[PDB]
Amino acid sequence: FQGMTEYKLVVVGAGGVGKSALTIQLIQNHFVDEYDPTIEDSYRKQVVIDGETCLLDILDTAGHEEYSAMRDQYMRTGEGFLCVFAINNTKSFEDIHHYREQIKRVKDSEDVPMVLVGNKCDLPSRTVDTKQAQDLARSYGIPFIETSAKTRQGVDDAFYTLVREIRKHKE
Ligand SMILES: Nc1nc2c(ncn2[C@@H]2O[C@H](COP(=O)(O)OP(=O)(O)NP(=O)(O)O)[C@@H](O)[C@H]2O)c(=O)[nH]1
Ligand SMILES: [Mg+2]
Repeated sequence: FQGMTEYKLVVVGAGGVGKSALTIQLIQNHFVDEYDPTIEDSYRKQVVIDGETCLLDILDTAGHEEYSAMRDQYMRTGEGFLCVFAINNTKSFEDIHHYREQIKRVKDSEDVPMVLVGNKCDLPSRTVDTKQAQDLARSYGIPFIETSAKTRQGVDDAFYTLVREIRKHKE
């Protein structure tokens, strides 16, 4: 034993869905109201999950990005992925298929640890129903979690659930 177990997590999804707001809530317990588009940013946090001390390396990605050899190179470092859409943006939900295919391509595998995240659950303008998201997640064999980066609903659960999926795959 040389130190804690390390887990490399990557947050993906369409522009504006709340990838950065979810990550900053986890790290800083702060809600970011401004929309500052991301290119690529990295964060770290030590936490305890199921009685195991873990070091989380979190990579926050761009939601507006053409094909990039450089995008593939950082995505291939990930061990697990949060696939994020916004519950008031039907196009972001339809884009989940594209993110899943991109991940399978870069990892060259059919069985990659992933969690489906439906964010902005605090807003009144829901267009994607809970049952539709749950059916999509069941079709992939992965968990679904509803979140709000503003209220903090589900934020810790999303990241911890992804770590649990990585552990099941390793073992
Ligand atoms: N009401 C509410 N607003 C949110 C929520 N999560 C994010 N937002 C808002 O949505 C906007 C975009 O959030 P942001 O985290 O920057 O999205 P992103 O997915 O990182 N965008 P990009 O891909 O361009 O980096 C911000 O104005 C933010 O305050 C939420 O759960 N509820
Ligand atoms: Mg961002």
